[PDB]
Amino acid sequence: MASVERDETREHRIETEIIVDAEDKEERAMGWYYYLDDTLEFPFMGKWKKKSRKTSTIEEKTVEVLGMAPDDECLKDMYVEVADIGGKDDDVYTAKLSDIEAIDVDDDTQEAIADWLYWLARGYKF
Repeated sequence: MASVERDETREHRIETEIIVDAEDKEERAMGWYYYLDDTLEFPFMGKWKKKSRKTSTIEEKTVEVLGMAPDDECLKDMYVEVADIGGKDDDVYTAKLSDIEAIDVDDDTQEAIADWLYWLARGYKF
């Protein structure tokens, strides 16, 4: 996985709150989805730091997130519906939460995002 063990707090939260109810990949995705859906104070502004060019280039884009994607999407990865403030401001796309950096959100929203970024660095468990 990755040695990103910043402190055991997040390992504990993952195992005993985020995915405690899970068993297999679909249920682990639902565990993450339900925790984030309950925690994130969407709609909020964020930067979509789109991973690009197959070189980990970051094509940043400034967006307003509207909410998490449907559970049918959230079975496959964590995703959010977003409106491109710098390209539409009147239409909506979908982005990976893994490629989003929220702006001026609450601590609990930032916490869920940070917690997910450790799981991203880990190379996942679903």
